[PDB]
Amino acid sequence: MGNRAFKSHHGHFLSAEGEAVKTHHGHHDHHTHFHVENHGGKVALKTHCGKYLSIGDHKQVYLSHHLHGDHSLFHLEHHGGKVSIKGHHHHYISADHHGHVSTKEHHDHDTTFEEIII
Repeated sequence: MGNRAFKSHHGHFLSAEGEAVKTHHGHHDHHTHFHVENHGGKVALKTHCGKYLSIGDHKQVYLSHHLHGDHSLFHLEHHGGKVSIKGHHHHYISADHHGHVSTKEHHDHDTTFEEIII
């Protein structure tokens, strides 16, 4: 159930910017948001009817199209007071503070965000 951004510590949340994706805090102008809607037995991310989260490997990230499966759409779920996002190869999607965004197999805080709305 979501319509905004994923926070990886009070330092910033995954969000949008012009024709690119980044992470930041609310301050200058409206922070362009993300829309999370359902797909099959999991959930997908979209915000322009033409872009879906996507990820390459090792530590590279990008955006693809609508799709049924996993990797492009995702399986994301709450976690006590936080949340976690997950694609194929049983990886979760990561944010290592200022280390930037990537993916990890583990599960704790390094790749678990909180959920901020509108």
